[PDB]
Formats: sequence, structure tokens, C-alpha cells
Amino acid sequence: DIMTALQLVLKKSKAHGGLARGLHEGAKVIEKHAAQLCVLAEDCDQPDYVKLVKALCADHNVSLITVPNAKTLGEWAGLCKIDSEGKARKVVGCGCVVVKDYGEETEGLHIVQEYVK
RNA sequence: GGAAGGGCACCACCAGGAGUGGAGCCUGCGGCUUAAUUUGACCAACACGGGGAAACUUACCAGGUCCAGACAUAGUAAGGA
Ligand SMILES: [K+]
Ligand SMILES: [K+]
Ligand SMILES: [Mg+2]
Ligand SMILES: [Mg+2]
Ligand SMILES: [Mg+2]
Ligand SMILES: [Mg+2]
Ligand SMILES: [Mg+2]
Ligand SMILES: [Mg+2]
Ligand SMILES: [Mg+2]
Repeated sequence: DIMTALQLVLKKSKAHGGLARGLHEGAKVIEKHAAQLCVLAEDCDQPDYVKLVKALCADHNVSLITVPNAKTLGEWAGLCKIDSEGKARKVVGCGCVVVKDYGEETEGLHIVQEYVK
């Protein structure tokens, strides 16, 4: 249920628009201290990318979660075009995702907060 | 109709007034010139387009910006369009 909870929280944040995508924006948002959580994709070919993400998250004391596939993280971040037929096409991978505000409390928020802690 | 008859009009005349046409200047038109000298109009065009334009107006000419190219599909793309 942890993965489903994370997906639900990310989708609700996207609906509220309180989430950031990409490291170039992720570092800025995290340094603002407004980042309440960070999500990193495991499928990264740049060790410096993951090292910087982890170091910044640890330094700024921000909850960190990992995802196996970056394309799945991008899909959960809304970086796709939804077709009436079914799952959205034209997906683009998203290495990192950050959250500024959850908008409203949700069932998955509690599960995520319990897991990360 | 350089045919006849009847009638009528100061955008016709008669009887007259002011005149205009001549001079200087203002303003519109043609021509010429010009990078352009934007252009319509030739009784019923020509101080007309309410048109007396320094910029704007502006339509012309010599140059420099910008998209204020919705929407759909495809491509690129958060390792950033
Ligand atoms: K005279
Ligand atoms: K006139
Ligand atoms: Mg006369
Ligand atoms: Mg007379
Ligand atoms: Mg005279
Ligand atoms: Mg002229
Ligand atoms: Mg007449
Ligand atoms: Mg001009
Ligand atoms: Mg002018």
C-alpha cells in the first residue's frame, strides 16, 4: 500500500499543483525549506545526480523516498498526455520530484509519513 | 429632332448689384522633381473624402523590434520545450 499511498499523494499534490519536478528546480525548492518531501528515481545513470539529491535531502532534513523506475515517477508526476483509450502516452522520465504542499490530508499521506519515518 | 404648339426656372435670360477672370498671398487639383513626395474623385472631381498631416493619424519611403500564429496531430523535453 506504500506505493499506492505515494501515488495518491503525488496525484493529489499535482491536482493542487504544489509539487516540483527536476533537480534544477528541486534544489531551489528544497533550499527554500518549503519542501516537505522528496522522491528520487532509482534508474539514474549519473552517480553525481543521486549523490547530490541525497546529500541535499539529508542536509535540509527532508523526507526522502525512492522509486525503481524513473518513467513511472514521471507518469505519476503527470508528465504525459492522457488518452480516452487508457494509460497516458508520450511519457518522459522524471529523475526527481519534490513536494511543497499536500493541499489536503489524505489516506496515503499517513502511510507515507509512517513509512519514511 | 438646327420640327410645331402651350407652360416653366436668377443652378436660364432680360433690367441691374456684387463680382470672378488681371495683382500678392492662402488653400485643392494636374505636371515636374523625389527614396517617398501614399491615395479616392475629373453640371454630378478640384477649402471634397468633414482631408486645417511636426510625432500619432499614414495608407508612402530608409531602417530596427515584436506575435497580439487560436485549436488538432507528431517531434523535442524536468538528465529541462
Ligand atoms: K477680379
Ligand atoms: K468642394
Ligand atoms: Mg450659368
Ligand atoms: Mg444678365
Ligand atoms: Mg486672381
Ligand atoms: Mg502631390
Ligand atoms: Mg442638375
Ligand atoms: Mg511613423
Ligand atoms: Mg507621419
